[PDB]
Amino acid sequence: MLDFSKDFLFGVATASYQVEGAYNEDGRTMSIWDTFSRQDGKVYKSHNGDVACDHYHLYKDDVKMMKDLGIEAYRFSIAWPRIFPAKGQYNPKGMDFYKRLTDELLKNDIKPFATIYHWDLPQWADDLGGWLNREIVEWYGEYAEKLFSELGGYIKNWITLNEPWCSSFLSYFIGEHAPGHKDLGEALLVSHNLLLSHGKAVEIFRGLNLDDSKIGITLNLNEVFPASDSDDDKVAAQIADGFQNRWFLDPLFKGKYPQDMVEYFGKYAKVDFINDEDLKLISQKLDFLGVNYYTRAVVQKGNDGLLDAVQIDPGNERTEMGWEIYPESLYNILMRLKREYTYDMPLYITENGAAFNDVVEDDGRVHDEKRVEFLKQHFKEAKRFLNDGGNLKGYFVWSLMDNFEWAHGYSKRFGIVYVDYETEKRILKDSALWYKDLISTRTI
Ligand code: NA
Ligand code: NA
Ligand code: NA
Ligand code: NA
Ligand code: NA
Repeated sequence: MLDFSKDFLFGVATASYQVEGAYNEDGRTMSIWDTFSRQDGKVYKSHNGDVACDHYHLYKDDVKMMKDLGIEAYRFSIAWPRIFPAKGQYNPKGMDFYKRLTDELLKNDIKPFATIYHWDLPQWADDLGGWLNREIVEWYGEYAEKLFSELGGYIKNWITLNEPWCSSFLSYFIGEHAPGHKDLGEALLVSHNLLLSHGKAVEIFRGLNLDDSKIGITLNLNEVFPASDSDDDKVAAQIADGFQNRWFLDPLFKGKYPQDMVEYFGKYAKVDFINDEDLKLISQKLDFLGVNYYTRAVVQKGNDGLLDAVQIDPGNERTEMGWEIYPESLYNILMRLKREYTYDMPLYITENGAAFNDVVEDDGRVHDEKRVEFLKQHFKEAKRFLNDGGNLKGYFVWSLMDNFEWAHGYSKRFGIVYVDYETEKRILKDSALWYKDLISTRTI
């Protein structure tokens, strides 16, 4: 009688640096993204998150907005530089914000899902080597342990890392994200130190045995299609699939890095960080997997260089990111996890959404019908996965509101709520009205 059960969680998501603002208030010190956005050329028009959506000051209005929409769960991240603005120096005023935020959520019947690390590493940590320094495993563990102990009465659903592929390869190999290095060997070691840190938090979390509390991790995943049936393109797709998906899924859920990728990367950089002890910590059992899904890739063999597959344009509709709108890969990825990695474990879609060219018209509305149809198509695939026996527990739309889209600055708008940054006014888009109806009727 219901496409989505009463226990299914309809959510929305944000991240701390993308929405909070108040970047220098109540003891917060700089993160790598404050520093990165101030480096010439790194972020669109030198945008930064000094103010962003001012959610730090406006959080009560934003929670009321979610309650009036009927939101059942809210995924947010916690800013490490607010909690430990210097090494080993705990900041109670930083903790106090997340206590008043989650108190407000709970009092309006919204379930909090807290991301421990969503890319805003403290600058003091990077100055000591950051994710390249194995001692970060201990610093991250101390940070996570403090959150568990202070917020365990408020938060019962924890996500250790958001998209470690971005924090490693996009940040240290491609160089688009903070701190912006371009060195394959560094990206590979960072990938390992991130997973090891995830492992340490899981170890601490299990040792606390918190009542009715769950921990997971969030991965951005895609589906890779070969451009043709040639053997050349088949190998190209295999490498691209290992690069985005299996390099993280395999150590987490099989206790082993994918061997074809270890041998491939080893022709170009050192892979000697791999050892049995570390992979045991990395592959500790989780309560759920969070999936960030946006698009697929169609790839053709390049000129045998390092990760040089040619991106094929198959000629279908795309978002303002240039990302193909291909909702069937949401179902395909969820099913692949069910059959190859996670089996019967609970899954959440922790991000799905789209950037379009939103404008407020003379009637004061944002008629974002392309976003309405995008979300409708993807929620129909979630419904199909559920009807085929998949263990999907909830779905968080990226994002609650327009926000700071990293190297794109404010130029890409992902919200179901429009933000006029000059006034910080919130305007419900037509997609938010559609989502409100979906939550109320649980019908699609
Ligand atoms: Na911010
Ligand atoms: Na800037
Ligand atoms: Na697991
Ligand atoms: Na769970
Ligand atoms: Na499709």
